[PDB]
This record gives sequence, structure tokens and C-alpha cells, in this order.
Amino acid sequence: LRAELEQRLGALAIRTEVVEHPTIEEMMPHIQHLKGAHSKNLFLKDKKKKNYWLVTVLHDRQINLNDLGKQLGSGNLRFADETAMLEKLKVGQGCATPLSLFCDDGDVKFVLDSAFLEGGHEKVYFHPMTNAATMGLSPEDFLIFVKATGHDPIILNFD
Repeated sequence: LRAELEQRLGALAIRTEVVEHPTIEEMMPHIQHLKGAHSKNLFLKDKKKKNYWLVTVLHDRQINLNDLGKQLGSGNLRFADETAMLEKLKVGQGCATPLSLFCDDGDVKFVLDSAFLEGGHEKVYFHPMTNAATMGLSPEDFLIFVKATGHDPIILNFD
């Protein structure tokens, strides 16, 4: 649940900023404080090796699946069934992917776009294991968090 995520962030001394989702007027009042780097999250699986892994890239990143597989593992990477994501990361249709990987210990690798750590954006935004809000936090503290969950990420650059 989200409470466990906030509890582990407080244990790691990571201060965040959460804007609660429920009309362009509310989104305009909340948009003024929301300014940073958003993301699109992919949960992929290798047919051959039968290992699930997680990819987090920028929201506007154009991406080819077979080319991404070629960078890591010929296109053998396919999208993973939502049942797998539900049983592995306790979420479904809510891709709170960096904030929900604290459950999987060694069965899900983490791929992160390099542009989240480089660039002039003060905070990055992800869901806190629910679609009813968005949590924003510093990219370096976010890297500290994802490394504290046992997932040494594999940073790769697209530019």
C-alpha cells in the first residue's frame, strides 16, 4: 500500500510533495506547483529467459520495443500480462513502478532513463502505488531510494 511506501521514505529521510487526484480549474490550481519530469512506465518480460523486469522512461520518450530489447537482450521483449504485475508489484493499471518495486527482491530488474538524473528539472513525479495522487521528489534521493530497495539500476542513455 501507499502507507508502506511513505513509511519507508520517512525511514530513509526522503521528503516528498504529494498532490492528490480526485475540471481544468482544479488541475490549473494544482499545476502551478507541479513542474518537473513525468514518466511512462513499462513492465516487460523476456519470453526465452522468463524473467520480468521494469523500465521507466520519460513521458514523451518515443520507444521501439524490439530496439530496446536489442540494447539489453533480436526483439524478444514483450509486454507482460497485468496478472504478473499484480502478483509481483501489488499494483495493476497503476504503474507506480519505482515506488512499488520494494516488494520484489531479485526477480525484477530496473531500467531507468538517464534523463531523469541529468537535466534542469528539480523534481521527478511518480504514482505512490495508487492513481489517486502523484508524488514528486528529488531525482538523487529517488536514486537513493531505488538503490535502497535492492535494485541497482542499469542507467542507459537515449540521446
